[PDB]
Amino acid sequence: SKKVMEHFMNPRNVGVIDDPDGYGKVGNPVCGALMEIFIKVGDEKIEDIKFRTFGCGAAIATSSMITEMARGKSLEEAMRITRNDVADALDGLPPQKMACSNLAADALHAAINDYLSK
Amino acid sequence: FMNPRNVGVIDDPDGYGKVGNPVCGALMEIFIKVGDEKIEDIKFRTFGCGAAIATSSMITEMARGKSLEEAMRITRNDVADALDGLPPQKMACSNLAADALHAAINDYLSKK
Ligand code: FES
Repeated sequence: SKKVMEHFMNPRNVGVIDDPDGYGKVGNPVCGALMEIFIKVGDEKIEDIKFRTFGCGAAIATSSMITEMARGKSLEEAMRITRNDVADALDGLPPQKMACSNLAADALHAAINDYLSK
Repeated sequence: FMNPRNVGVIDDPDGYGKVGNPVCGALMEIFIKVGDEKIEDIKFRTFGCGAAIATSSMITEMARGKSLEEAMRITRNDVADALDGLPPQKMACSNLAADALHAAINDYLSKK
């Protein structure tokens, strides 16, 4: 796919935030991967966001798209971003386990929840 | 040393093979250029795991410079000493390379 390949080749928001407002980490040995999302929160919105993957990189395209979508959104709006709406925003995705498909959205939700704990 | 060998893409390849890991979703693609009925150049591209990548690096290195006939005979078994006790989850990852190599050779053979 031109667009999915764009996100695999040139992923948006890869990295770490050193003092993050919220941090989520999820992984699953069936998917061969762990991933982390870091958020900074300003006002009531996602002011900055970064992700990184460890292991298999098959979740990179979805993670890049989800993080772009979450940037600038209210926490409440970002909590509503799902794999299914990221899937539509990539115009689908190749065959994979649903658990593997959900990693990025699950890490994003974890990071938001982490912030809320504070 | 640490960088896997033969990584990349070939534009307008003589043969192209792609196979997928249906679990994590990663793809393995192999590109071949053939001169004198030998594999003159070969590259792989994947976003998969270390087992996918390490195997692909070995299989593509083995295929380089070989006749198409010889390359078609390369199996995961030819690098089994480097893959001892690999966990069951990773077996499919290690089979991508040889499967994609065979696809690429067959792709070339279908165009003449
Ligand atoms: S290629 Fe994804 S876990 Fe091996």
